[PDB]
Amino acid sequence: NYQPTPEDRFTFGLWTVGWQGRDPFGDATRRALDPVESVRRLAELGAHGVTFHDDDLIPFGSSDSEREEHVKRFRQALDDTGMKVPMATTNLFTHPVFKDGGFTANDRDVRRYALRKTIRNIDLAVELGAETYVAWGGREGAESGGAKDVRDALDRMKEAFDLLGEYVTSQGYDIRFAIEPKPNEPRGDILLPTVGHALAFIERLERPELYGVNPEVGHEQMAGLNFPHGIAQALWAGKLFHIDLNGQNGIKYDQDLRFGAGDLRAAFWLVDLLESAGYSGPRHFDFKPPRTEDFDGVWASAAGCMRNYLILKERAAAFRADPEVQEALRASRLDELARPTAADGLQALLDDRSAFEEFDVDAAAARGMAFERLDQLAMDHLLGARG
Amino acid sequence: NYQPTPEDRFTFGLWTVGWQGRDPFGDATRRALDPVESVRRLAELGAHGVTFHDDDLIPFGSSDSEREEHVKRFRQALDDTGMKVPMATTNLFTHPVFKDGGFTANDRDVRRYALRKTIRNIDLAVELGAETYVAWGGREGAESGGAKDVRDALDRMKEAFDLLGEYVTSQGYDIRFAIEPKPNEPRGDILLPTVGHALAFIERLERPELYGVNPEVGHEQMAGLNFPHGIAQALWAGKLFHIDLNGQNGIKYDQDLRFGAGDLRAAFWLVDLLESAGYSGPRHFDFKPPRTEDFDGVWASAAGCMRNYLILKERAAAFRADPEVQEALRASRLDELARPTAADGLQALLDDRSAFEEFDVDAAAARGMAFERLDQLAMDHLLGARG
Amino acid sequence: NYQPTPEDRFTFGLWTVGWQGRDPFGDATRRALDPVESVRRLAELGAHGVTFHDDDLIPFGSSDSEREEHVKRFRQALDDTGMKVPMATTNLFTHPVFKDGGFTANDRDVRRYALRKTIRNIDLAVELGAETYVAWGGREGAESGGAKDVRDALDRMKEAFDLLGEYVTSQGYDIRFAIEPKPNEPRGDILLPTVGHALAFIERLERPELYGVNPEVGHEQMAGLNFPHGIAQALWAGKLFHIDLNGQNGIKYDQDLRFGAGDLRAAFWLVDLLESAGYSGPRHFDFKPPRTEDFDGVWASAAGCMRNYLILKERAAAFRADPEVQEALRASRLDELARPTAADGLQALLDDRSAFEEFDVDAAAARGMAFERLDQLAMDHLLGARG
Amino acid sequence: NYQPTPEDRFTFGLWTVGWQGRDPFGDATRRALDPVESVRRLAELGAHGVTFHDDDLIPFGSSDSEREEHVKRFRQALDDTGMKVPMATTNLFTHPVFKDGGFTANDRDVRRYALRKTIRNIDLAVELGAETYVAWGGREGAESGGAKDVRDALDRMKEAFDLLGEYVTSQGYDIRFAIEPKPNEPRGDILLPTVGHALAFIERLERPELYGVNPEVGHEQMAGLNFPHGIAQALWAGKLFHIDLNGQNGIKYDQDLRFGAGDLRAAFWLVDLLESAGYSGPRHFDFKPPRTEDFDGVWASAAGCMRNYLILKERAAAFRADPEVQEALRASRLDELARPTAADGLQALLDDRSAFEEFDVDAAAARGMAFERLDQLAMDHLLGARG
Ligand SMILES: [Ca+2]
Ligand SMILES: [Ca+2]
Ligand SMILES: [Ca+2]
Ligand SMILES: [Ca+2]
Ligand SMILES: [Mg+2]
Ligand SMILES: [Mg+2]
Ligand SMILES: [Mg+2]
Ligand SMILES: [Mg+2]
Repeated sequence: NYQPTPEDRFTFGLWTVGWQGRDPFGDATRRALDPVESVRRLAELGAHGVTFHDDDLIPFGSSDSEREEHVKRFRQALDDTGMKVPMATTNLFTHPVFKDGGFTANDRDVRRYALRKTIRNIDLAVELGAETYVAWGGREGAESGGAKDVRDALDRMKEAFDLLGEYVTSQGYDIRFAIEPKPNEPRGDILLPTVGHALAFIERLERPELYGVNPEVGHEQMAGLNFPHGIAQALWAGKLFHIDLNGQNGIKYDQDLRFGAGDLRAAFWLVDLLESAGYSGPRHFDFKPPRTEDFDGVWASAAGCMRNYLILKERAAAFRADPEVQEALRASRLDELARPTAADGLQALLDDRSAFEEFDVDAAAARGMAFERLDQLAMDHLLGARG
Repeated sequence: NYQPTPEDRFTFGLWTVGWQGRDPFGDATRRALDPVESVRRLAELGAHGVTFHDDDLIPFGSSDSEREEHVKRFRQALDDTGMKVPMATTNLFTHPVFKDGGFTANDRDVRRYALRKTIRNIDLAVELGAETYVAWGGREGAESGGAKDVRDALDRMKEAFDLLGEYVTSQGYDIRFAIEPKPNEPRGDILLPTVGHALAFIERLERPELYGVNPEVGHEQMAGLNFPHGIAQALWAGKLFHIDLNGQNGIKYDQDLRFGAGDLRAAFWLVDLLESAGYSGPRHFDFKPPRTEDFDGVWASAAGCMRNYLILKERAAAFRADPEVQEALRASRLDELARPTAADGLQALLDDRSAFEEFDVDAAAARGMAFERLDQLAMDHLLGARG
Repeated sequence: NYQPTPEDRFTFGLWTVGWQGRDPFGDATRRALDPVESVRRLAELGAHGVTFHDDDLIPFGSSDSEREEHVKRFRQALDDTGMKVPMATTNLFTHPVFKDGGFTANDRDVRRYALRKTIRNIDLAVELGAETYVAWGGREGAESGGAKDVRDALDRMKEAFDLLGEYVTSQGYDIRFAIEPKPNEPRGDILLPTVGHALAFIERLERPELYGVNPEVGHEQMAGLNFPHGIAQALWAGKLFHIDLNGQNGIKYDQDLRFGAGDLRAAFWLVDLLESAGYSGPRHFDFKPPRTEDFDGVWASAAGCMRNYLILKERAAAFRADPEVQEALRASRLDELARPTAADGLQALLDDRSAFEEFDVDAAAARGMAFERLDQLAMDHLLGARG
Repeated sequence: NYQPTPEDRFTFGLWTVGWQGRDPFGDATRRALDPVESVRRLAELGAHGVTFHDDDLIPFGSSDSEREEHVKRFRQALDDTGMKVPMATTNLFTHPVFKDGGFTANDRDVRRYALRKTIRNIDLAVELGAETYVAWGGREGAESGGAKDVRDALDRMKEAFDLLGEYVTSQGYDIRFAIEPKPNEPRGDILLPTVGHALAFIERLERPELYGVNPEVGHEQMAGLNFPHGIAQALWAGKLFHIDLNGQNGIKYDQDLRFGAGDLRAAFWLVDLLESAGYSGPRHFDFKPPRTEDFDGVWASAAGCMRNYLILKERAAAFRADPEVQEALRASRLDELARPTAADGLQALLDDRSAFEEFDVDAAAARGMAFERLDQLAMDHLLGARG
């Protein structure tokens, strides 16, 4: 049961299944993977495609002839399997040159290098068929208050994203950008730390229509926020261009557990919302198989990501379709929430004595919301315990 | 030393010094205060003014003749002392009718009542001279996933704020709105949970120029966020209309400690930023004297709010003016952060071999940022330990 | 399905279903309940019994004749229903006299009053048949560093618990004590903030055998801790005398959601551990029906507590009994974890070349733990998705 | 001013100043340091000594002749400078063999290897003059619930520590053990996650007198706990054998900032407590110079650790010595906190009508604690703002 197929649009970063297991306190526990092997093994599990940072596909420092050969071998693996590349991104965080940032480094020469490195990889992403170009500014931020003037850094961030938008327009590319928030780690505090901050920033760009968000489950949860609520605001804004799916157990280091692990009920409400809203983009997993695992465990963890999405999709659809749930939603006035407050207009509201002078506040206050019965029907559906 | 005067623009809510000490587990520890007594005692400490919820000034349910008398006595106290009223707000959270929200209650009749209650108090706020009208939607949100469709709630929130903007325009009022974020408490999750989310929402209103933020120190810190960074983004956007100052010790219930308490270094960097940016609005305290205190302790805690702001203002100004600090800022390339990345333009950047083909990445990576020396100069200034 | 009966040992505090809905920002949303009505309604849902604070059963300040009548009516309700009283406790936190603590108040006269108030209620608890007497020191702690010398406070805490142990021994009572940790709320920091701190403190009492812990799900989770791990340590120590079951969504104010809500996977692992260990005490719920609810919603939320325990008990038992899970546990070396490291003794270990000189560290490191496959079998069992 | 000397007992791990800057998302930013150079540079800053993991001093895998030469060169550097080695520890976390733990690995052969590796380094630690042997079980724990039976793991942990105590007794060594808690990172949850849990565990060892704690500032703060409160409980128990000093900004990844950074007021209250209690052990720093820094910045950050301790020591001593503070402490009844509750005994307390029957609860409740005035005197002392 719950078998994934390419039509489900599940995708994985090369760096996910390829993670060698180096952590803040430990050496690698697995050998490096050839990208060709990852494309083949993910296709065998029912994935739709893969994503990459520049430096995952082409080792940093490669000659032009070595670059050509790495791309040629990867394209053959895509052609052998039917796998797609819907998204790509730039590594602006591993190399020591990026220790104070890429686009917002205090050193101007590093900012210019970061833009040239990104532009080179936008060309490659378009050649491989990507629709979305992600930016995770993991080095943009500070450990101390004097190190980074945040207004100046936001000016540099806007300048960078405006130049990238000029570039893609000049080349006639159809690709769009997606900014990925994170609140902290590896910097003490990261700029644009949540979905809200990234959405607000985009409204100051010269061409806002070219930019949206790539929210990650565990990143919003590292600020103790409700991930489904933040996704709802992104959808409300028309800005959910891509998503990163994984798990996280509360406020700690970025765990990148397989999807479904961590906050299981939040995963349920997330899938319910994506499916109800008709989100059509990739279901992308940004996860780390724990370093306890061998290669067999890597593929088991990847398979589990897709399995858990499909279980949750079934249970959320059954919840929404149940006539007893539909009655409970009316008892809780979810239908009234979706009606305008005052389609009669401001003057009519001011002249309505039933809205103030003759409003029975005590009778309204006495009416229970019936939310606990609704939520226990949701629990029963998630757990397969309906009686 | 560090004596406040009205020119410092320190203001306090009636509900701050007037808090009777009821908490989630305990009864009141202090008698109610007459607003007239609070105006008098705050003026004697060097405050500039006071703010109010409707129901702090006029007991809920008052007749028109009782309302007139409560306002008359308050206006006499303002006239007796020279105290101002720069901000007012609505209580859309105490009465049981608001148990599922005001503007985003699932019950439509409660949404309409919430708007009429707000409009009545906007008229009073203008009569008393307020420049800013705050909205804290403390009941807007949920404990469970099915109870609140967040896209529908955001539609109702926008409708409410658009009607309020229509109202103030129709009356020719000069007053502006400020939305106050909070991530949780009293709801399990609150809508518009951070500065970023509120800034993004405002860009979808019909008249965005009429709306800004009222960020509170402790509320951003309840999400583990950097409060100075969020203030910098609000300033970058042109949206810092008002601020709430207090203290908070990390991720827990909303403590509302006196300003300076909680995260002392964050308080330093906050004052540094407000003063460097030339923020001109009220320095408003939203705090609770702990319920351990008697009335003498209430006034001691209020005095401490203002004293700590003035100490931090002195130390931040000395830091920025120190020639050794100015040299350290250049050593750390803060001057280069404020210069454009590519004022030469996109084509020049693409044709610059020094930005990619001939960029010496290893020499750039070897250059230390000197941030620890800069931060220890900042510590020495805060603590009065310069040698 | 999943119907509770008295034999399941589910119990509820009077103050749970009786919570009127006053929160840090809002007035009551429900009328007070007569304890007689709560005993009757809980019995009808399949509960085993009820628990009380002194002041829940007898209003504070009652005459001796009023006290007798309140106890008489309650005893009749217990006799009418077959309901038991396995635990009682003291309210040392609501009345303003306890604003700086009961047993660790800085005022000595308040410490002595707190002990007399507790002793009176121990006599009543024994008369009603309680086996456990809980202490939650919610007011013991501080908002500021100078207010409370913690070594002195721990001396006063030990003196109090030693006097209570002397009292119960002198009367020949069989009752035992259980200390309930909480990290914060209503104090900025509470003394004995976790299970570990309470276990360590007990080892310094004169009669340690008389004292154990009453851990609460949401309280350990307010420190971001793993509740099942802390329960395992309490069991290891022989000190799990009682437990409080509820839900919590991470690091925030104390939510007291119904059991099963909050961290669902942690609830699964908790039930697995209680059942595997043969815990025999009450399954007690310390929860708040949200203030959105009317009386029908109160009883629905109470019913849901018991239903979720029974669903999780079924799924955990099926996991442990599955032969495929038993094979996965051996593949992950859980059997080897339970074997002694060196039953051969220290000298044999020192003389064993296979433990150092001839140990093949690279072959051992290459062996995968197979934990992801084991955890996805656990997920499949929880969700009723086994194929 | 604030110049450290060896008599201040400041010590540093080799791995602190020697950290090359590899983080969860980035490569090294600094070359490796020779231990001889670190001993020399730290002595020049006024340090007292250094500490080491086995593998910091002797590269993993070294021949016996290479081991002898590494120790010989290090001993010469100690003799050249007068530097001491008061503490050492084992690296049971970097090598991939320890991916599921050392003492609590599910694989028995790894548990035995972990003990042999520790014993070899205890012999070396004694040869170099160490008084304390630290254990940080950073790999002991789990990412998932089925992977680790915590009762079985605690049995293996006790067996390991009991064997180490047998070993040191058999050799007639005077060295004692100190367990270092951490709540998470690199495991999803770590066993013995706080000071309380470690203190409780020690009471179950065969020879409890041989074991205490090594608490770290940032580790307790990763659980949102009050570090000074936890130190007070360790001191109350007689178990503060050693301490790790650093900074942390709330609930996130382990930052290991220089001491004084992070929560500055908590650092003040910590130093106040260590000095008031007469703690006599090393003032050890476990910190990371941020990877933004070059070698000059490494030594600046190390110097800042010691400077901040000495500033805070001065301010705390001035607070406690101020007659106005001494009067405020009496006004707040800190003197009464230190007096027994009932030195008259249980029967006298029961017969005292002033403790219950004739206790005026309303007069006691009306008495303010005066804690805000006391705390603003503490703020004024910290900031050098006394008027
Ligand atoms: Ca992540
Ligand atoms: Ca607040
Ligand atoms: Ca609770
Ligand atoms: Ca650390
Ligand atoms: Mg991601
Ligand atoms: Mg506020
Ligand atoms: Mg409880
Ligand atoms: Mg340490």
